[PDB]
Amino acid sequence: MHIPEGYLSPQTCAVMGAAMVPVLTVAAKKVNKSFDKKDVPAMAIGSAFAFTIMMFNVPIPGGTTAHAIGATLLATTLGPWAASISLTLALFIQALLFGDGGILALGANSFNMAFIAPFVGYGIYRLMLSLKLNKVLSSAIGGYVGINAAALATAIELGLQPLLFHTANGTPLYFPYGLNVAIPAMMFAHLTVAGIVEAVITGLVVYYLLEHHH
Ligand code: NI
Repeated sequence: MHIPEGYLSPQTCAVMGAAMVPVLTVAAKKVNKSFDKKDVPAMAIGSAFAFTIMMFNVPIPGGTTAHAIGATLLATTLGPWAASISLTLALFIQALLFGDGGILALGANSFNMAFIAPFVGYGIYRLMLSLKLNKVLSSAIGGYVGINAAALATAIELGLQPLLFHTANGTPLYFPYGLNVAIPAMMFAHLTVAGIVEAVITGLVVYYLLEHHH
């Protein structure tokens, strides 16, 4: 779902960046209060894992790309605040060193994949636990819903571009396809393929973590 440079207007990039700053600020404060130094390697490993998983992606006509993220996996293991930091680090490295996701689009991409995905997934996870579903199942379902919520946010940010930013002749200045195109394209991919991969990876890793070794 990473939005490349030039897909969102500078105004949209600025708004999303402004939304993500308070999120990361709170995250830093929360982590500083609850984490000690010996928990840092877990955040780093989580960040490297998400980074790696996202590198396996396919193009979506009418959208951007589809791939798993590991957002709910990180939220359930590290907590959602630490997850937002680990996930943002991964996106930062992708944008700056690999050209994957635009640099000015970092606010938008982190808002989607490092805030919406882990927090929605975590919330759904907690909901499923309260219904007495086991942690493996609860995390997988949370993973599915979280990544789809992030895909929906991505599609909405994209689809608003031709509506909000066009020439006097009606030509889109940035992403050229509206909500009618972006939503079905991004959601079809994430509801059927990317979401299932996300759910399976999440449940698999949670299962083995809980089993402690095997
Ligand atoms: Ni992406």
